Amino acid sequence: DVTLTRFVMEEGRKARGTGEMTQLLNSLCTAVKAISTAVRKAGIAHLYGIAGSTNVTGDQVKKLDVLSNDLVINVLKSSFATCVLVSEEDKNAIIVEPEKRGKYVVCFDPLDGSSNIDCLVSIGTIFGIYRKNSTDEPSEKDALQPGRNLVAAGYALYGSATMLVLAMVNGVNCFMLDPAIGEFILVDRDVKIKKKGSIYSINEGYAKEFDPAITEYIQRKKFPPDNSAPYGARYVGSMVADVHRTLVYGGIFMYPANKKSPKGKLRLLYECNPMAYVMEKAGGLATTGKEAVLDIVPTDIHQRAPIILGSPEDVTELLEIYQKHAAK
Amino acid sequence: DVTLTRFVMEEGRKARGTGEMTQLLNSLCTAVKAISTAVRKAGIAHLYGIAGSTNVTGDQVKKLDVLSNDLVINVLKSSFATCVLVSEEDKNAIIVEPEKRGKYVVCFDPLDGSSNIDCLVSIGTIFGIYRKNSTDEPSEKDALQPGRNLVAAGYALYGSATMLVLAMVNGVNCFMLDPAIGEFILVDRDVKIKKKGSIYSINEGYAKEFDPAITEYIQRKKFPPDNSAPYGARYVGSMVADVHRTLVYGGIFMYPANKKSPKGKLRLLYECNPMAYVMEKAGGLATTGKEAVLDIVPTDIHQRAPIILGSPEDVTELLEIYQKHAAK
Amino acid sequence: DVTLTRFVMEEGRKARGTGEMTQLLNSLCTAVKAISTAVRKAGIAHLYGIAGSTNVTGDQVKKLDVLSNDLVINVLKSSFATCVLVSEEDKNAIIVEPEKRGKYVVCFDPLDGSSNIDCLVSIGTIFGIYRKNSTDEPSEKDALQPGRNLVAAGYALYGSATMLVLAMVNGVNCFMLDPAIGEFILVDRDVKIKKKGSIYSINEGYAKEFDPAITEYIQRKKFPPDNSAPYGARYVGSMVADVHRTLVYGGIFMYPANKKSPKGKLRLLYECNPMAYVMEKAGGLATTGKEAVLDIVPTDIHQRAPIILGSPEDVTELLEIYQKHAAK
Amino acid sequence: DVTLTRFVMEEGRKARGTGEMTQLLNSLCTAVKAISTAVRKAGIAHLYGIAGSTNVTGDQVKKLDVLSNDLVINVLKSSFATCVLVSEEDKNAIIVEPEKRGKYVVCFDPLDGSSNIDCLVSIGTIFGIYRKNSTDEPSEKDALQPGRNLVAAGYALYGSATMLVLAMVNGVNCFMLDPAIGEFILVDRDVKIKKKGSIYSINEGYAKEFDPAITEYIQRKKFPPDNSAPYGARYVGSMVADVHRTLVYGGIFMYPANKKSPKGKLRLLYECNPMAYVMEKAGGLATTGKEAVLDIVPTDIHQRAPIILGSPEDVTELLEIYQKHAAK
Ligand SMILES: Nc1ncnc2c1ncn2[C@@H]1O[C@H](COP(=O)(O)O)[C@@H](O)[C@H]1O
Ligand SMILES: Nc1ncnc2c1ncn2[C@@H]1O[C@H](COP(=O)(O)O)[C@@H](O)[C@H]1O
Ligand SMILES: Nc1ncnc2c1ncn2[C@@H]1O[C@H](COP(=O)(O)O)[C@@H](O)[C@H]1O
Ligand SMILES: Nc1ncnc2c1ncn2[C@@H]1O[C@H](COP(=O)(O)O)[C@@H](O)[C@H]1O
Ligand SMILES: O=P(O)(O)OC[C@H]1O[C@](O)(CO)[C@@H](O)[C@@H]1O
Ligand SMILES: O=P(O)(O)OC[C@H]1O[C@](O)(CO)[C@@H](O)[C@@H]1O
Ligand SMILES: O=P(O)(O)OC[C@H]1O[C@](O)(CO)[C@@H](O)[C@@H]1O
Ligand SMILES: O=P(O)(O)OC[C@H]1O[C@](O)(CO)[C@@H](O)[C@@H]1O
Ligand SMILES: [Zn+2]
Ligand SMILES: [Zn+2]
Ligand SMILES: [Zn+2]
Ligand SMILES: [Zn+2]
Ligand SMILES: [Zn+2]
Ligand SMILES: [Zn+2]
Ligand SMILES: [Zn+2]
Ligand SMILES: [Zn+2]
Ligand SMILES: [Zn+2]
Ligand SMILES: [Zn+2]
Ligand SMILES: [Zn+2]
Ligand SMILES: [Zn+2]
Repeated sequence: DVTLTRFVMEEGRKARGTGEMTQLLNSLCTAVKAISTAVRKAGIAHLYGIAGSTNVTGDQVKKLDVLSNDLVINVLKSSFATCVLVSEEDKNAIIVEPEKRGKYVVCFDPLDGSSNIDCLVSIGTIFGIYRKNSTDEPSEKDALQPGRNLVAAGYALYGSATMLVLAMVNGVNCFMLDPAIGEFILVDRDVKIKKKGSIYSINEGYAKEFDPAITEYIQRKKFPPDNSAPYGARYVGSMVADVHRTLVYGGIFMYPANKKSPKGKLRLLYECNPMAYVMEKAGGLATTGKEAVLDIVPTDIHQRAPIILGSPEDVTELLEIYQKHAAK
Repeated sequence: DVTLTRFVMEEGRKARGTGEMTQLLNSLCTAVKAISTAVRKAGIAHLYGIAGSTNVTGDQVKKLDVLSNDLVINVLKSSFATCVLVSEEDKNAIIVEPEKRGKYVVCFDPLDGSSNIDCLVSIGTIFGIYRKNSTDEPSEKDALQPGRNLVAAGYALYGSATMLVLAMVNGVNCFMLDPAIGEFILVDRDVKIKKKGSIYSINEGYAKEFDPAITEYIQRKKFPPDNSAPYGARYVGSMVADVHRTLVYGGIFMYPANKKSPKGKLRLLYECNPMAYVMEKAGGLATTGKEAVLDIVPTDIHQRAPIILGSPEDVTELLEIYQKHAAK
Repeated sequence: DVTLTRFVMEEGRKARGTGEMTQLLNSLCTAVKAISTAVRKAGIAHLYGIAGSTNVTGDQVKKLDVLSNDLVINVLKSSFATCVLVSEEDKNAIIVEPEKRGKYVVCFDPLDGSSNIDCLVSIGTIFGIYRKNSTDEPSEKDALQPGRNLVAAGYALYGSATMLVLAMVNGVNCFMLDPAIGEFILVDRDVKIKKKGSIYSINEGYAKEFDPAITEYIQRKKFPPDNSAPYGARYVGSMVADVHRTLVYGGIFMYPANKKSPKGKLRLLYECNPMAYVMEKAGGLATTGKEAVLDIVPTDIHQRAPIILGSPEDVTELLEIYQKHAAK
Repeated sequence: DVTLTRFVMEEGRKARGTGEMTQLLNSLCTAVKAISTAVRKAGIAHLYGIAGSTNVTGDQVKKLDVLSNDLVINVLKSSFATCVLVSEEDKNAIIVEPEKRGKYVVCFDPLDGSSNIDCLVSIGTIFGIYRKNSTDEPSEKDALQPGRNLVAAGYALYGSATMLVLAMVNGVNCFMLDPAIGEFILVDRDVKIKKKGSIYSINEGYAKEFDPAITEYIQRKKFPPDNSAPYGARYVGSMVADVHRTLVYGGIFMYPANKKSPKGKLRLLYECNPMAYVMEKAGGLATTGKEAVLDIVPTDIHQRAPIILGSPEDVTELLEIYQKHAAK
């Protein structure tokens, strides 16, 4: 019975804000609804396929990537609440014109789960919001803040149903989109991740390339030393989907470094940080295996980072393995 | 520009049918649309959670399972085209009253992907249609036909978009649901699976319980003897989603036997057979590792069977491993 | 619980049809849903405004007129059930190519209520279906049959809700469109108009031009000789809306001849005949004031005719006035 | 490209408001969307019919009336921006609990056009917002302010498309609901009514009861003294629909007093005032024929008032007739 629109406004009136943060969130909600509608009928609109370009990270751009990116950018520019935007689909940070400038910096992944688009598997949108720290003219440097500085982070999941998960200092909340009235409804308040799960999520196709710690951990999940039942495996292939399941079911999600991705594949600014923030606000952990994801100070808007996140006891067990091998 | 309604009718007029098959298909389409709408807003309608009962196979029944099951059953009974119905949610076969009896037997899985319902991961509906073979009164025995006898089989996938995949003697076709007008639109005609893929799909959590063949194959996917790049791994956890990806991307999907499921987990009548039929009509293969899934003559409407399906070259490679170990 | 798709098919299986009539009806339903979706968001799609052309009758063509006309024509041509099409938006009858020819002739008004489009008042689509009578090549002459020869007639009403009213030899039935699942649901079966109503519908702006009979009748509705309460007046301005209200509430609808429209304004083939058929099948009457609308043999596909329709007692009272003045 | 959500917020940030007005408007938008969705499928949900009660004005309450009333009331109470609510469906004013109290007073007509519900003709929702004037505890007296004191007024029209018309000191704006994304989009900015129209809207069924002025005016519309073409007549029967057409097409709408309704039928607080405000902000006029509607100080929350509104030249002509007869 509580809509996201009311939630965000009521939360804004309590925080006594000028109103641009609230409007920033309202804009994202609108963009998310537009993206969801397009996604639920993409094939019919001939939105499946490549766009004909390659982004900095090296991924092949898809048509839905372009549409989603365009929607987010346009809605954020007219929110009059942003000054710098960093997108997975743009080589450089986008500087909003003075006229439409706000004090918020937004890092986003317009469409996450590229490889799953054509097979209709869950995909989504990820975002992280920062407050401008510098006093000088807005630049790409303003998006180079550690995740711990986020004011808000979350993601839209276009799965069997569309969910918008929003995390802020107060905690994590889940809102489901009701397609009939175009409103996100609060369905899970102050979400807390289970202390320990029974599912591990990772692409084992890179087994020959995993470091000794990941290798040992996976072996432990399949052949438990305490003779307990093995963990079940799940790997949707879309970070947003695997992470959301990790949040509501508990367990662990991993994307460590490998031969082709020496520093991990996932991007720090718009993939790792937003999810690390959601995880920590839900009582979970997010580490590269050597340091907290949210403490990393980025030097490249598109830098990558290995990431392990989920239930605290599971992530801690893996961390202990990394520590053990480091003292070896 | 071609709707499923037109497709099915035009296909029926060419086959010169009395019209009950066409109506049977029309009924399924309506049920699928109703299920999709409910699925896209399940959380809001409080449809997440257990129903309070356990089916024959031993699974814990969910609320969406009940809703979907009720929809399919009711729509099939009023289609005046069925005489015997076998559902994953019903202990025994359902015998349609004489008044509403038709000559078709339908085996279905109202909602596949139970464990993925609550985390919003893709789920779906699977069905297989047989023509009554006996001459005596319709009974559970009429659903105990080998998959090779299917007249039609397919599934609805409630993923980022809703897709209805239908297979018949003429081939496999994919129709996407356009939520705005409530019509499934043909988006992929006469689908053919790739001869060889680059993705393997299986729950490796059961590694300690896999037979030597599966174990050897997975090792080969991670450490290719020809030194080629390893296969990527994907396991959504919902048979319908993993199978659909296998169909459009190619590769292999596996659910072999393990300690808890000595004869595999997936059910022959409404999970394995429908997908095996779709796969073979698309030029793919479906085997237990020892025999063709579609050739198995069932003796229990709820019997399980191990299943390996997908691209012919991939499935064949695994089969060769099974043959090698059998002659060992 | 009964969908139009099931209704039409079940009705087709009982009539033992080749299937093209059923498919013809299925095609119209699809076109109606597409038109309804466009109508509910026309302003946003910039569909309000003129197209830049004038039809034979002299009306200024609108953009929605073009869209609706295009949808109906395209869906009817691919139904493989029509041979001649007459549209209010086309100067001449449309002859379907031999390849896609069927034996049905369809006269339709793609979008009725032109003057009400921009103010968001109810509009709709009207249609009448005939069976080809001639043996020679299909031509415009095949649409020149009296309304009494109709096999099916009806209209889609895009009002507060979208309704599809279908009339055939068996009677009149009303189906409401459920936007969520894109299915028309039977809500009013075997509709019968009240014997006498309490509402008269006519544009009194043409008062100076009305014939003595209409003038006397209206005076009687405002100043009842039996001292009963006067009839209420209602004139939406869209024939489909005024006629539908007349059907479900009873009463009378009138569009007599006037100075600018000596033979009435409404068109016989796709406005008057379809509604006259619906009215008579519902137990109502439809007259020009001098003869039954359905008995008129047209000589022009776009000829006009005065029309009075609705509850039998009300229409009869007006007819008696016409008879009285004719014997004067 | 401009959503109502953005419009209202951007308008609120410019007016430097605490945020409850913005939230009040956001709440109404949500209620309007919920009502629209229900309306577009009312028949299917069995929402047509009487509720079993009669309101103070004497109207027979319908089911949709109850649903709409419940939605508006509940959404307004949780907006934390209202203190007194006056509904056409409630005998007395509703006093919001201290906990959820705001400083705004809202008078509304949850569902206008009762007699048109069952025939699917356009219906809507009307509202007027006042700022609490008193300093003492909120009571019914706080809603007894003249229309000139309104801070905001408007209506939702559930016609061929759903439109939300909002009027405030800055002017009148029209937003169309896009059912796909559940957002109202600005389609008509700073609307201004034509100085003179060519349509008169009134129920002429009450002709025997009209005062001499109305009678003379109508005669003038049918038999123009300047020999110009007569005005066309339109009377949908739902105030919201007739008024909206008057706004966008120009012309005049009239509901004068008659035998059964000596002081007019329409209610001052939630029918006449909101529309009079919209009209005047659009450059139109609204009079009882003897005084400006917005200047009337109400003494009963459900009092009625005769109303004449629309294009200034048309309303003025009628006013001159009233003046002429008063000096007679
Ligand atoms: N809707 C909201 N929900 C939560 N926190 C908010 C909201 N609006 C403002 N805030 C907080 O107040 C600060 C200032 O808001 P603003 O003046 O809109 O930039 C933000 O950076 C947030 O920390
Ligand atoms: N719509 C259809 N699409 C494909 N095959 C059909 C269709 N309708 C009928 N058939 C074929 O014709 C047979 C007889 O149809 P029926 O008389 O409806 O039971 C079916 O068992 C199918 O093999
Ligand atoms: N779905 C249907 N509903 C009602 N009457 C039908 C239907 N299908 C066929 N008919 C009747 O049967 C005749 C022949 O149908 P067809 O062979 O499809 O042209 C039609 O002209 C109708 O009179
Ligand atoms: N969203 C808005 N649009 C227009 N005027 C507004 C808005 N919000 C506030 N106002 C104006 O500012 C006043 C105070 O707003 P509030 O503090 O929210 O009660 C209102 O009574 C309006 O006159
Ligand atoms: O195919 P891989 O290497 O497992 O990559 C999967 C990852 O790729 C991404 O699409 C990013 O490119 C993530 O959403 C997902 O976690
Ligand atoms: O958790 P597991 O053992 O991998 O089971 C997954 C399988 O379970 C099912 O939900 C059937 O119960 C399938 O849809 C899916 O393939
Ligand atoms: O404005 P008038 O002359 O009353 O015409 C109204 C008629 O015009 C039409 O739009 C046909 O042109 C009908 O739908 C409607 O009954
Ligand atoms: O049937 P009548 O007397 O013309 O009343 C119509 C009026 O009734 C109302 O429904 C109010 O009861 C208005 O919406 C409309 O203007
Ligand atoms: Zn990418
Ligand atoms: Zn991504
Ligand atoms: Zn991306
Ligand atoms: Zn199950
Ligand atoms: Zn299943
Ligand atoms: Zn199931
Ligand atoms: Zn026209
Ligand atoms: Zn027309
Ligand atoms: Zn027309
Ligand atoms: Zn009322
Ligand atoms: Zn009203
Ligand atoms: Zn009302």
